Amino acid sequence: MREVINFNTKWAFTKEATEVPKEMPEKWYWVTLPHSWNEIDGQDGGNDYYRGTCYYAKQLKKSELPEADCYYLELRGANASADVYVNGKAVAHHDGGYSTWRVDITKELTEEENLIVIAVENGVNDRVYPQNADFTFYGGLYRDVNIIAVNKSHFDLDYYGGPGIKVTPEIKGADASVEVEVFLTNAAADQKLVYTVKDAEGKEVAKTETAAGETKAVLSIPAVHLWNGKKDPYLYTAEVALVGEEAVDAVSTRFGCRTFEIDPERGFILNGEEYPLRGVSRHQDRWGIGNALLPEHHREDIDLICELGATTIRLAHYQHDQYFYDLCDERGLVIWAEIPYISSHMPNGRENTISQMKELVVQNYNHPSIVVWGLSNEITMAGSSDEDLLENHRILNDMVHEMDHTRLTTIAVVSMCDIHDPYIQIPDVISYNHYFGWYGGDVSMNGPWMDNFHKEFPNIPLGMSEYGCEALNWHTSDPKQGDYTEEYQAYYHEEMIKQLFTRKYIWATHVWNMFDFGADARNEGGENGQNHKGLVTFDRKYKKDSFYAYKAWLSDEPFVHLCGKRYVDRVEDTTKVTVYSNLPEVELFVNGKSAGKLQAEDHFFHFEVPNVGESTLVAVAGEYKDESHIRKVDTFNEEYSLKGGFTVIRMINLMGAAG
Amino acid sequence: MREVINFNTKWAFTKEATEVPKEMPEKWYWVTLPHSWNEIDGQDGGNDYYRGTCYYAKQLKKSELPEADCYYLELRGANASADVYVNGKAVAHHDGGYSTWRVDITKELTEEENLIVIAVENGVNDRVYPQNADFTFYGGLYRDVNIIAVNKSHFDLDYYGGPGIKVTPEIKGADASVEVEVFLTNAADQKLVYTVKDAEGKEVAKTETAETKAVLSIPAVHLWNGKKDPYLYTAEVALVSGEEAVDAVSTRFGCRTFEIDPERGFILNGEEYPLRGVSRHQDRWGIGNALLPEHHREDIDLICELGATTIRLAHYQHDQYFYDLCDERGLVIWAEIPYISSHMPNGRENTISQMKELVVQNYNHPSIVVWGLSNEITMSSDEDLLENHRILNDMVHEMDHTRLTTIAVVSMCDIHDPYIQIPDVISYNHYFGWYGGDVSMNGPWMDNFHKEFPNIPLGMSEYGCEALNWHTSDPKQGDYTEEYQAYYHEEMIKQLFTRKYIWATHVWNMFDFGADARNEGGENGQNHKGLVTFDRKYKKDSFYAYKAWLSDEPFVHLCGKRYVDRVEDTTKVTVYSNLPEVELFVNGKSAGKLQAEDHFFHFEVPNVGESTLVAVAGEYKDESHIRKVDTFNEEYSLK
Ligand SMILES: O=C(O)[C@H]1O[C@@H](N2CCN(C3=Nc4ccccc4Sc4ccccc43)CC2)[C@H](O)[C@@H](O)[C@@H]1O
Ligand SMILES: Cc1cc2nc3c(=O)[nH]c(=O)nc-3n(C[C@H](O)[C@H](O)[C@H](O)COP(=O)(O)O)c2cc1C
Ligand SMILES: Cc1cc2nc3c(=O)[nH]c(=O)nc-3n(C[C@H](O)[C@H](O)[C@H](O)COP(=O)(O)O)c2cc1C
Ligand SMILES: O=C(O)[C@H]1O[C@@H](O)[C@H](O)[C@@H](O)[C@@H]1O
Repeated sequence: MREVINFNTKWAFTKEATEVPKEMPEKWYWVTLPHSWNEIDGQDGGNDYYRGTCYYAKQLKKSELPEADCYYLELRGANASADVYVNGKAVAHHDGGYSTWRVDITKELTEEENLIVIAVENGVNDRVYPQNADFTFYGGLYRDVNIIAVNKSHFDLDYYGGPGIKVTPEIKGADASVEVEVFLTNAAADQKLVYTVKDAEGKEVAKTETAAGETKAVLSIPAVHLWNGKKDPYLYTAEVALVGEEAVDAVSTRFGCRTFEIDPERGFILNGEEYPLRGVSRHQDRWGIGNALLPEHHREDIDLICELGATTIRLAHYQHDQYFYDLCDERGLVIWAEIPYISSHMPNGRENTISQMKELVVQNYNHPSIVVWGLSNEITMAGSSDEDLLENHRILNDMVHEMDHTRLTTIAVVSMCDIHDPYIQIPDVISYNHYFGWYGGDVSMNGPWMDNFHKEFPNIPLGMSEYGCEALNWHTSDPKQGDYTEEYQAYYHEEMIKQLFTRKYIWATHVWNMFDFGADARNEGGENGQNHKGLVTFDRKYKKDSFYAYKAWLSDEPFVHLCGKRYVDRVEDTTKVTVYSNLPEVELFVNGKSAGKLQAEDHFFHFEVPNVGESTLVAVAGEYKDESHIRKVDTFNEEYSLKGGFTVIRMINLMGAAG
Repeated sequence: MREVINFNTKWAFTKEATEVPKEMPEKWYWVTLPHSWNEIDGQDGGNDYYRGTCYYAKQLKKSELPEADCYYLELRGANASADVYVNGKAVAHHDGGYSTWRVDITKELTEEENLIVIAVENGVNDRVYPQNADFTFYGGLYRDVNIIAVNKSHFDLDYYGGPGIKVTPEIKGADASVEVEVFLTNAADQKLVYTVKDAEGKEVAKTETAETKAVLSIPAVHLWNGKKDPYLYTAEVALVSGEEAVDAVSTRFGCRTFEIDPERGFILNGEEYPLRGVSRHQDRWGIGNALLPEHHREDIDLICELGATTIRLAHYQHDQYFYDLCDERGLVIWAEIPYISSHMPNGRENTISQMKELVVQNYNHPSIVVWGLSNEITMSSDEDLLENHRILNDMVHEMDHTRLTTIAVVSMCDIHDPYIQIPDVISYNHYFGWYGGDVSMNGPWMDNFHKEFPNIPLGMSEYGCEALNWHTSDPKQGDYTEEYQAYYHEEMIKQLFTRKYIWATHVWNMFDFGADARNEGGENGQNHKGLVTFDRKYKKDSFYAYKAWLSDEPFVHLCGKRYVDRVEDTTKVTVYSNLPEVELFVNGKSAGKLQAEDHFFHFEVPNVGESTLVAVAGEYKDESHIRKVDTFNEEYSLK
């Protein structure tokens, strides 16, 4: 007899208030959640996006409410910190705007029209992470806000926004012994607890029944369909109801049965067999709506990834939407979750890291797609690992292991960090963020580098948590580093794939980023307030040529992509044309005539054709084909040009990305 | 070298200010135009949507500006009254938020950091229409705001938001003598090079004066013949100084003739062309009236699919883009002003301004043929109301001789009212079949009027029925069910579409719209009389009743797909289709064939268990599901 009520519409908002209003405002701005006040100023550049305290005000009419014993206000996203006032009385406080938190307000609903006021703030302080990072801290209620109506004896809702249900299976041969642990609040020894494990087809495959004191119960599943990533993302269902002789409450959750390990030589191991983890990472925002994403947005993001064919996603730099974690469990994607413990180590940040990390594990413990909790991201950029930074990581690592005996801890190390740093020895596995080819250096430096680490620390699994190159609608026939051309980004990734995908000991690679994201301090390229290191544009409307270099290596969709379709005007008399394909052979036709056939085991077909007038190029591979257009010109079209040993200007735009 | 610059991004907004800010606000709410502050409170009901004065703030960087001689700030839609400040100084005011207006601000860009403040107001007063109507008065800058850079010597930018170019084609049998009038400002020893092109851009005429008139002839006229052929010539004129040009206005136009016969109905280019269509408001669910081009495209696409020949763009001037879309798709359009419901004696001044704006700005659209003056203004007549309407009629007739004037009468209005005799044609708003009476009443009523006033072309400007997610087997006026809305519209077509003397019909409404004062049907703040839902996501069954009569697109639709649980042992199945014969299959077995001239195929079927129905009209099919139950599923009823 549990009920969740949406509470997203009719929310008065303002950034001008300097106090909680005693009466419901009348001349405030009307917003419906998800919402953020940085959806515009947090994507245009300048590092100017307003950061302060803003207020949401809405009225919870006691009448338009189902009759229950306890009423909880559920918030799933309040970046960064929030206070919840009811009838002008402070009722709750939370820090870190990426985790679910709730509050009991039954005793505070005295009047008929109770005024709920929520003050949100995304300002600066030494207490709450993130404070120094390369992504806009969109402020506001950018996720759902609910009201939960349950009985006085309900599954705990007051523990770090947890689900009140813990499911940890154990695979013994071809069977599984699933331990389901539920948590209660104000229970009675009388009422029973009925555990139920249902099939993916809603078929009851087992069941138990204990007492209010027996919050643990080991069910058994014979002939378990194991969760096997994309091969077979099977999912079971666990339901536990608190029964007098009728259900007074009931939590539920899906889970998956699988075993994994991260061999330092064989890479990722999924359910016994080798399962190379090669994928991307994504930020939780979209152009125009900040992070006020809708379920469709989560669905479109993960759909482009499944098309590209990634086997893993790095959901940095914080906790992501529950619906997206559920989508990964559905599609069988192996997932990396972490916390905003990024960049500089704030000694006063301890209290927050434990809380957020606690929230990340309690809330996402049942997702079979998660396998690693990240403790930090480039946390040594400020200085080096003094005692505090080291003790801070030890606490989180020990804490994570204490609550989860099924997953491994990891960290993402900044490029400059020496491999002998003390804190690289705390987590179970580690990964590096290397931009050889886009920051100082050459793309060829990545392969040897990863090798050098593997030599000094062969039993510490090494991975690539980050690597990428910027690319906009600039083009050139002479690709270089710093021209921001789509062409160069294709090369950079071409060689990156050849080096990383052929090294089995790199447990996971994660392109940075799948999509361009918002970072209001970035003044790079022609478009400011944006990081253009993605394979797909911020509006998710254009797939860059690099998108298809990865599809050729990870996708079963037979295809043929002619690169550089936006580079029509070309001055050279013999121009280079690149075709991507997961097919053995490709033939390119310039103006109907055949320019020759090409084989490329690396899937990177590099042709050369004559640049004569307006030509219509066509690339065939079996029954699959693609077409592009070129045109000979006298001089280079300036519409294509955007005009560590970086140039002065480039380095300034990069230095500005701090503040 | 005229340059138009978009200026809709980064706009500081607030509803709390009571004075023009001296500096750029730092804590206001960011918005990008199109925008309106009544996007939520104006579609939720309770008539509570905030109406007052709100402020927009945005800086104009002098450096970041293609610089010539003059800079005009152009507003394409500020509902309703607005004031424009530049650096704290007042520069222009406007009343009526549905027409374009501009203001030269060149002399006011003294600093490099020019602060623009536009105060928009949608309050209550006795001077500006609309004030009483069944649609929300969305406030704010819900249309584009541009910066026009022109030479000192430019085409008129200061005459009621007009284009400075007037195209009046005259058809001399099989040739055309298209008059082209241009209007200048701070001009001069300067020439005018007129040019007329066709659809492919091939010059069909040219001349050169020094002399703002010019009659150009295009032989072998390709007439704008509605949907059959909406041909469109484009006219260009450039102000020449020696060998270069300093400004150039253009406009697409169409050559055509038409007549509204009190007997033969509407006549286009010589032969009858029955105008049977709908009307559309300029709002969508969730965004108020801050419409994007895509939203205009999607609106016209949905009506084209329906196959209507005319739309009543009520109750005000619409966006220039939607008018342009009508010109391309060959639709005949009825435009009008927000002179609706109640006659404000002090509102006459606004009706003249708004009416002047509607004609000057939309004179070149070949899609428009009638200019509306009022809508249900008699909710009896008085000399003031009569003198106001006479004033507009004469003004409209003196400004544009090529079109006819009209009005929309409330159904209660006595036919012998003196006001019905002022305009050229008239139309009545009749809701026989929703607001009382029987739907069968419309036929006789239209007959009666045409008997007394046979010389006055009579049409139906409005008619409709409300329908939501409610369903029944016993459709009755007042259930708000999709079934009765289909029954109503079925009988209305049989009555209206068969009477040629009705010069035009306008289904009310094509889409659901925002009417914050409404509180009925189960979804408040809306009128659900549309054929398509407010979000334009669901075409109601009644949508397909019209598609059967107006669209040549072969199709077959099964009515009642969302009324699955039924109690009867024998159920009625309705199928619309513009095809001659339709066979209905219940769980594979054929229940018979049916032919229907009126495109309304009414079958009878046994309701036994979970039955799957299939409608076949040759190669086109439609699918539906039903199942027999014991009691009426009360989730269908507006209990
Ligand atoms: O750079 C990215 O685009 C992404 O990759 C990672 N960065 C994080 C920050 N740092 C940056 N590098 C360099 C490189 C060379 C010289 C100086 C710097 S200083 C700097 C200043 C502002 C912004 C970024 C940097 C390392 C790589 C982050 O993990 C991820 O958050 C970010 O989005
Ligand atoms: C995945 C997981 C979920 C848990 N959920 C709850 C819960 O919802 N309610 C609860 O009272 N305890 C829950 N616990 C138990 C706590 O981890 C622990 O027993 C204790 O409540 C925490 O103490 P502390 O956080 O104050 O140090 C959960 C434990 C785990 C591992
Ligand atoms: C459709 C149309 C557009 C017109 N546009 C202009 C114009 O842009 N500039 C102008 O000076 N006159 C224009 N005129 C002419 C005026 O209507 C008319 O000749 C006279 O200037 C009216 O002056 P008034 O504003 O004092 O009534 C236009 C006329 C019509 C019919
Ligand atoms: O009454 C109705 O439903 C409609 O009919 C007309 O009288 C009104 O002009 C229109 O605004 C209403 O929406």
